[PDB]
Amino acid sequence: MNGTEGPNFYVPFSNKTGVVRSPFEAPQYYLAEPWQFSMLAAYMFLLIMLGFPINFLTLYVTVQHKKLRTPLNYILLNLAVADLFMVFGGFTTTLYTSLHGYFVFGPTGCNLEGFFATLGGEIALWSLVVLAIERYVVVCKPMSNFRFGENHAIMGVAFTWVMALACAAPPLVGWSRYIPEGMQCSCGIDYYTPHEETNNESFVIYMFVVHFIIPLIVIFFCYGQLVFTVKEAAAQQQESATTQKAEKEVTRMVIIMVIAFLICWLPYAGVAFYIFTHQGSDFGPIFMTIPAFFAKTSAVYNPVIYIMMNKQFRNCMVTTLCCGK
Amino acid sequence: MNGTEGPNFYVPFSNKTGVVRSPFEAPQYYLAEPWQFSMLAAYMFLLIMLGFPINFLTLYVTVQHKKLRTPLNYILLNLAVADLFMVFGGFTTTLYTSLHGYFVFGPTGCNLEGFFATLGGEIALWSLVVLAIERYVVVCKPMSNFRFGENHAIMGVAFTWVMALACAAPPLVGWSRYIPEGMQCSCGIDYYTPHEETNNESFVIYMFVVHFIIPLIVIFFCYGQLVFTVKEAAAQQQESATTQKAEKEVTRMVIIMVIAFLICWLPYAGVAFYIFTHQGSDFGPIFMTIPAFFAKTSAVYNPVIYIMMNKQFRNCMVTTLCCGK
Repeated sequence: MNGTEGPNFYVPFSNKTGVVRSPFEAPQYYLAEPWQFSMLAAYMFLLIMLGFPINFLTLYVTVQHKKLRTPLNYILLNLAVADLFMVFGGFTTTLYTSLHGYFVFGPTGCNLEGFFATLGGEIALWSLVVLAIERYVVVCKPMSNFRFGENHAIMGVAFTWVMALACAAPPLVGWSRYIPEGMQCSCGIDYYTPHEETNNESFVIYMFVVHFIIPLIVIFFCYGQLVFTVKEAAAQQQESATTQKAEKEVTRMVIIMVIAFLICWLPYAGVAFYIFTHQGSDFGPIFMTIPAFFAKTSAVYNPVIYIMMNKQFRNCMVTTLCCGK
Repeated sequence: MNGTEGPNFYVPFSNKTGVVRSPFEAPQYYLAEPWQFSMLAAYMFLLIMLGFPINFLTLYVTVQHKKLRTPLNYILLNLAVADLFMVFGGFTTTLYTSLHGYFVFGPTGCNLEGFFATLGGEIALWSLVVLAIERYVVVCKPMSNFRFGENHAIMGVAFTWVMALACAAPPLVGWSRYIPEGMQCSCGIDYYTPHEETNNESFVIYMFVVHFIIPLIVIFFCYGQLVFTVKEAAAQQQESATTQKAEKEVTRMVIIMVIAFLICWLPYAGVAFYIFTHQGSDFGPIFMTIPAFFAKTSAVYNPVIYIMMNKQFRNCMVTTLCCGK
């Protein structure tokens, strides 16, 4: 056959060889050599360290600074909160799996793995819509006295949260499940089999048609309505105003932001298409594993772009660095 | 017997078991389980990342800043140079060894490993003497118009360099050798055997009695002559002068610096004593391996203490961070 099947695992290699044994108990050096295995482990601790201290620093900075209550501060504060939950309940069990080659917890650890991965991805993707609509408002001006505060901004964060605890949880109860992908070292969603028992096919369609292309195209047509008035050909300040210069700053920032997110997240499910619709001829392990694990660096590069161009936020950073001036 | 012997390796485990085979070709999961092995690999990439970018940043900072030509800038610039050479020609082959369990290069890679380890340690240890004598001069005042510049400071860096290329090189030619220690994953100097063929015993004595205790006690008696006039019980500025306040700043900094170096480097050869003089009863693997690899974090925490208290150097850092102001 064109792979290998199990009740909680799918090795992407033919069991006609007669070597596939218990993967959640045994290591899996016979699917792939241990050199790229240890490479992936090191590449995970990479993001663990590069996340933790900058995250805690940005948390304490925005905790101390009662000067910036523009809602983007709130957005990248609660994104940082979700990323704290991610780095605690996320990469540590993946690194233990890459340490031993399997969840010693068994499917319990695999269920713990995806409990924050797709959740964090969902927050990081849908949160950029809430600011996109804001930028469109400040550019097109349907109102005159409108601005976002304690009764226009936190509602969008609650939107992202209530979809986060409605898009990440449903596989936990049996409408979907978790199955190891990649080198069978990362638990996600199946594309290898229909598996009508847990109702995955309708679940996979319900996930893709709701969460992937629709907010994507709302973002693209917000960008399809953000090339006329304010110009990407930047020369210097004072196009219209100084707060509008800050608008232009955040505009170019979010353009490069969503472009980086595109470059990251395109092949992640671009290969899942080929695995889902077209199964039966054959497929490759490097064909799928590499582009999916390209995208595990997503939230870690969200604070640094906020350091890149935001001027006075960087002033807050460099002031409260030594906690002096 | 009380261990296991070879022509280029010494497994710290009895070969009466009848399992010791080629270590430089085979992995060594049968000496110790692979969990702490992968732990050590991750703990190496830890220091690799935590070294590289801060090192390049400090290099370019001191390259741009023609404002601070006080010699401590030169000292921690050329220490950073030696650390660039270290992180290039050092931890990468150790991480490859921890990736595969052995030098694929064979003894060539093991010889490449120690070519910068003891060299970097020698520079980091002896360089702190050159500033210690300086602080003692500024505290005791034998002269009146004396200060360190382009003809008093670089001579000390040349001292450290000419001992660096006289203390690290001699094992390369046959007066000593390199042999894997720890989990047999780190090449250093033997304490398990006399091995009179390559003349190690006289070499080990010549190393310890010259490089370890003598500069150590010169440092301690410089500290034995640095508790009377300027006081560690600090209250605020203006004890004598503002440049003398900078002297007090660097004084407390170097006190904590050498104390941290003491805490790091004490057991590293404190266990080598027990292995060298007392061999024949038995010894433990955790007895030696843990305290030696505690000390592999030495140079990486040298820039951050320079960030800790140095005020205007930190001003140079935060100014040239964005390359503006």
